[PDB]
Amino acid sequence: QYSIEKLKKEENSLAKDYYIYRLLEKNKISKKDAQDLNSHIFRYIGKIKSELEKIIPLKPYINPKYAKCYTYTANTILDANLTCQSVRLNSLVFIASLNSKDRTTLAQTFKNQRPDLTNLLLAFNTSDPMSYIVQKEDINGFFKLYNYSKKYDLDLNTSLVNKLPNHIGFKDFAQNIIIKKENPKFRHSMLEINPENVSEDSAFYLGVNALTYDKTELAYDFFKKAAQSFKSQSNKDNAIFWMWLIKNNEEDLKTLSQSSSLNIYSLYAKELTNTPFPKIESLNPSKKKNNFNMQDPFAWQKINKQIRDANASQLDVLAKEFDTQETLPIYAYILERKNNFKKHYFIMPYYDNIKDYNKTRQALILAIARQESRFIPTAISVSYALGMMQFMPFLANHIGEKELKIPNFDQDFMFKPEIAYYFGNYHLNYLESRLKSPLFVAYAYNGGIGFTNRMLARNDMFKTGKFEPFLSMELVPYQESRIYGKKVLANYIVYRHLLNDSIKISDIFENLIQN
Ligand SMILES: CC(=O)N[C@H]1[C@H]([C@H](O)[C@H](O)CN)OC(C(=O)O)=C[C@@H]1O
Repeated sequence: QYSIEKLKKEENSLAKDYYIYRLLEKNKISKKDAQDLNSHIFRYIGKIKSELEKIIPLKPYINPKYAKCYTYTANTILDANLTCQSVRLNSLVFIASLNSKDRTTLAQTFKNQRPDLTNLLLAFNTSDPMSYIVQKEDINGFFKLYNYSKKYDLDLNTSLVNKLPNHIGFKDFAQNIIIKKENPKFRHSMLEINPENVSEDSAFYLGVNALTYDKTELAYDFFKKAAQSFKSQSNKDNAIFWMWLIKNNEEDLKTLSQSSSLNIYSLYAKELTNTPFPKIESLNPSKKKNNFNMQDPFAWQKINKQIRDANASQLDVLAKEFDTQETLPIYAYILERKNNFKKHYFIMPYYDNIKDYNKTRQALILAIARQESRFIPTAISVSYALGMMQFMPFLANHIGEKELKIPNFDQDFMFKPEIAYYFGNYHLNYLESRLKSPLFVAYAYNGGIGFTNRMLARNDMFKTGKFEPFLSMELVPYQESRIYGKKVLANYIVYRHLLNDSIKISDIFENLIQN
């Protein structure tokens, strides 16, 4: 327990934020303490923000240049000068709140200078503003209306849909309606997007979309364009896997099996082609200890800032300094950045705490820890998940106090490897018992067993099918969980291998198909 005066002498960081949040939820931050505190918050988003605002609410902020513009309402906007009228018409809710005659008057005012406003003003004089905006092919208006309400759904012709990808909002638009299975008329219309007009994630998601309609030839073209444009090798591998699954061109599978990225797609391709398992680095530092305190979360924030802001000369001196058994997690963290992510590091720190579990469970624990924290004992996420296993504080207190009844339990115990591993094994036992597959366990570990059960109970998710289970893995409705599951599954395959408990990744996929 650090007092608010001690914390103010620490660097702004997620760890300092976390401890400020702890004072706040304990009601130990007075109104006078809170005055200068917004400057002490590394990330003023989310629960620390709403908690601090129960003490000192911010009424801010309106730009003093446009202050007079917000003293008007729908009833008096025709009294406002021209600049205030245009300012207030940035909000589609404001536009919707006007009456028809005023929208018509304002539409005439702006048809010259701001035809975008005119189109929206007149769209809202109809029973379907989206249909009006689609007929004008007003791309900016289309996305403002989509952001205003997802409920609009409408068929879009070839000319219109091929103009949508040029807008910054298109990637999130397409991802959202495809992985949530919403706006079917939008989704069906995006079959007509020319692959030349999209790239990267947008092209990949349009390939997934094409597969849901069994347009395999259009899907192949989208995935090929994604493969040729993706920046990261991992994503490119994902896209090449789909090219192979659709057309079985064995040069695609060959490229996938030779990839430098270690992921489930390249692992699967290696297995399908009798290609040997990729080389895993071996890290056995001869030195045993140094000065660094692996239980000080402020020291980790400190050194993590340095490492992420180093050239090479600094990386090399850091690598040498943390080349000890004690700081093995930081050593492998540095080495991963030093080698520009081209080498594969799969350490097993604090191994005594798990060496007595069966090797399959050890692999799942290690796979989770690697993805969650890179084995940093004092890791703190932006929602204040804690320690190597990144336990959310609520779940950690339920287990620590109500289940395991640990004497004098504080949530900061999660920063201890033996607690993190013990709690992670305990929690994984709960999830494995309900879900079986390590993939599903991964989804529920990251996103809770709530949405996993909801997703598994749908009849279009991880059932049998031409492209299953791979298609379902692309349609997991939360992007974070979708990615997390693929990454943890790869880690799990690797660790089962290093533990001499190898498993064929093809067996993992067979078990995902519920019959
Ligand atoms: C073991 C555990 O705590 N799992 C939790 C997970 C985790 O904390 C996070 O993935 C760390 N990055 O977060 C959430 C969440 O919806 O916030 C749900 C899970 O119950």
